[PDB]
Amino acid sequence: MDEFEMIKRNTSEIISEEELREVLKKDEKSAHIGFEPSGKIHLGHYLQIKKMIDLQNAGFDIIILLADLAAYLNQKGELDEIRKIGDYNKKVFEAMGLKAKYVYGSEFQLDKDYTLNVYRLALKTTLKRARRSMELIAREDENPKVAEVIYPIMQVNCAHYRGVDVAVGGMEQRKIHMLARELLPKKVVCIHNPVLTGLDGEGKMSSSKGNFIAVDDSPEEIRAKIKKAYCPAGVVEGNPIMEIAKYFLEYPLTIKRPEKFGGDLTVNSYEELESLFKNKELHPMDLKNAVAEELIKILEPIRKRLLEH
Amino acid sequence: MDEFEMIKRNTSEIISEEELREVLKKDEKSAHIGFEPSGKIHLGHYLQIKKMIDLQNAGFDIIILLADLAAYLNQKGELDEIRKIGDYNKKVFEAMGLKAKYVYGSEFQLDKDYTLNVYRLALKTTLKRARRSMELIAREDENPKVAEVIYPIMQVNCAHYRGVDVAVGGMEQRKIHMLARELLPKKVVCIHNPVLTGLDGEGKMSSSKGNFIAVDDSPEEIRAKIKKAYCPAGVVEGNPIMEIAKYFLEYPLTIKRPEKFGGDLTVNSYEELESLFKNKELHPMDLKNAVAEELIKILEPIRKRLLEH
Ligand SMILES: N[C@@H](Cc1ccc(O)c([N+](=O)[O-])c1)C(=O)O
Ligand SMILES: N[C@@H](Cc1ccc(O)c([N+](=O)[O-])c1)C(=O)O
Ligand SMILES: N[C@@H](Cc1ccc(O)c([N+](=O)[O-])c1)C(=O)O
Ligand SMILES: N[C@@H](Cc1ccc(O)c([N+](=O)[O-])c1)C(=O)O
Ligand code: NA
Ligand code: NA
Repeated sequence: MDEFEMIKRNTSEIISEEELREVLKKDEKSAHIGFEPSGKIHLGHYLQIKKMIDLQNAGFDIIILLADLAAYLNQKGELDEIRKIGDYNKKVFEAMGLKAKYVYGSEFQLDKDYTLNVYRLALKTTLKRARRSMELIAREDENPKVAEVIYPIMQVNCAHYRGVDVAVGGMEQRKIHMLARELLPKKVVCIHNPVLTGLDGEGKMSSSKGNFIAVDDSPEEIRAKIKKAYCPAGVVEGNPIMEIAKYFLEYPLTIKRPEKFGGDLTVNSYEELESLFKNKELHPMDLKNAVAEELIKILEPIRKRLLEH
Repeated sequence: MDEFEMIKRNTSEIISEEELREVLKKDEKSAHIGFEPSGKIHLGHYLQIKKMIDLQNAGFDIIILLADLAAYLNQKGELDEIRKIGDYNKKVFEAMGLKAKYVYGSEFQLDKDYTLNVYRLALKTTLKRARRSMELIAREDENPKVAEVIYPIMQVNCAHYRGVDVAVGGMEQRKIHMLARELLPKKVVCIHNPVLTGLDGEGKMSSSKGNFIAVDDSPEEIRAKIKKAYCPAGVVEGNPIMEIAKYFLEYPLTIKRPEKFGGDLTVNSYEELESLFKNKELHPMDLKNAVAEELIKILEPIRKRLLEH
């Protein structure tokens, strides 16, 4: 498995693979991702940091944008407070093993030249396109604000300004990224990670929807959250427990079961697990028990690093 | 006629008169108006500069904003070119006798603190409200751009930033001004001048609609434009020729007519003229002849100052 395939693994899309293959030849290459600071850092965050670690192992310099000004425009509070939560998020990412450079958006996003470019992009971006780009990002608002349409052109300008080769984010970012690839002279390679389903199966996992596992959740909390989670027998689509098994667990995987239910079961790949589960040969409760215990072990070093502060 | 009434004369509205009366007591008081730079300076501009001269005579320090960055956001071209047209407009205003300070918007509107405040106002302003505020300003665009909704919050921030006591503009600005009075801690007094009708009577006089008299138009050009203008007998509403008589001409006014049509006629006020014209006692052609010749004399010193450059 070469560098390209390592980077591609468990992504939803790469825009475009040919452009990524051209970047991979350079000696010096940079990848960045931005996060609105979040009170809790959850598995959706972790999936993305894992992808940044993969890029780092492929020779990329990693930059983590603590997107304080974007969060401000998206109604997350005052800059002062947002920045404090950003510093906490930095500590969590560091505890995940990421070695990276961290920058706050407002360190450069209020520069005269940055702003001037935002206004030039504003002349090229329709209101309809900007609003469409924000459908999966913008905070719920019955009376959408002008800030909502500044946000995307701010993010477009960010990759242009910083000179990054690769931008990474969840699929919720893909319309902003395709706007950037249309408007900017240098085309940035975009790597989009899948959006995890919330534990109740009803929407996407989100810090604001209370449907997440946080990386520093206690073992008991993780067991309770998974016990209650949506997980229909034979159903993989939209099944948060199967997503966790696909994106976080190490294989071959031994699923412990009582002898009266088949005894311990060893699966060599996620695809094998998927066949077992689809064939109703693996019961949700045993899948849940394995996913909970393996996820606890995966998160343990992160939780422990945060606990010793 | 005191300072308040001099300022009020020929305005459409003052928001509010009580606030203006409080400003008038101060020793130091400032009034400003902004103009997107315009290739031609027309009677609509002149009406407003006349109002700035009235404020100047009432003890106000006058600032003329050459609104280069606003014009840029409203699709009037590149900043470089817009700024050149701004310097020409300054020369025209000076030729009208205005003594004032001139500032380009971009001298301060790209400051970090200015921008930060724009983004704070963006959080408080709905997209619907911003678009409504721009209905009579925004350049025609079948696909409205994000720039269109940045523009008004930029203008709101301008009066707040510069610390002006009074903002002056045409009635087309009134929704932006009422947004500013809602969002800003210090309430700015707003003085709105009437919108002149275009010469063909079909819309408002505009530099982009080719329906204007420019202050530096030749006498022959002024005569031809007025000869062709909408001017129905007995109709005052929407009659550009009667508007010119109301807002630019000095009274008492002697209207020369052939003896076979009544001979020379002297009117002591615009209201007298209005009664004559409504009663079909003054024919459009004689009104036009008088308005053309008196307007030529009014504009003559401006045209001559510009010609001797
Ligand atoms: N849109 C990202 C945050 C973000 C990512 C990348 C960026 O460049 C910026 N930005 O520029 O402000 C912001 C999120 O949903 O969390
Ligand atoms: N359509 C989603 C977009 C969204 C998802 C998750 C979120 O955390 C936020 N948000 O609050 O910024 C917004 C919503 O209902 O809001
Ligand atoms: N809206 C004005 C121009 C303008 C007036 C006042 C202002 O403060 C600003 N501005 O801030 O950019 C711009 C026009 O239609 O010509
Ligand atoms: N509703 C008017 C608003 C407007 C009037 C005059 C103008 O010069 C401009 N303009 O081009 O900026 C715009 C229009 O049809 O455009
Ligand atoms: Na090398
Ligand atoms: Na005094």
